[PDB]
Amino acid sequence: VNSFSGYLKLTDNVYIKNADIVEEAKKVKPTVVVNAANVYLKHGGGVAGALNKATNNAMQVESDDYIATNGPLKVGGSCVLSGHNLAKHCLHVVGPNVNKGEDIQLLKSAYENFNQHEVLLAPLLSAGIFGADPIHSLRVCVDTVRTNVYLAVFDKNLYDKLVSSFL
Ligand SMILES: C[C@@H]1CCN(C(=O)c2ccc3c(c2)nc(CO)n3C)C[C@@H]1C(=O)O
Repeated sequence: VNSFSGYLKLTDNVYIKNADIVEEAKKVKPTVVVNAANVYLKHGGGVAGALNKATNNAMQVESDDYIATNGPLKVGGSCVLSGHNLAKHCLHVVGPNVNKGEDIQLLKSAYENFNQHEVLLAPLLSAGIFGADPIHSLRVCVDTVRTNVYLAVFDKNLYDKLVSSFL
């Protein structure tokens, strides 16, 4: 039993809700919140900009030190950093950005990072400003993640389309 509330159950391990992931995180304080990161951990917009703003830019400060030490992430890769005031940890995961010409096939590799954590709050990878079909993202998520994932879809209209179309 966990403290997530109001989710619709899609499969044995995947759940989905119309929610602002920032507000879900502040309420639940999950062990892991997933960020829709880029390889530079430049949290400018989308979910990343929103999460970082909620941390008063502490996420960006920590991220800049991470990059200075380690260099950029791989597309499809991830790193674990602090969750600041939102969660114990933030798993920064790089889904491919279709608006950069990045291979959509790497989306499965991106979701595989979720399997290293028993429970996560997460957005649909490569959706929103990353330019991929959020319906496809949900499909890859369900077919790749085996751990317990609580998916927040900010846009109510998209959420209804995701649920109604889910096979
Ligand atoms: C699936 C699709 C992809 C990208 N995406 C975002 O970039 C995103 C997420 C949360 C955000 C946000 C932008 N802007 C704010 C305002 O502070 N918040 C709380 C989520 C979006 C969705 O779930 O509808």
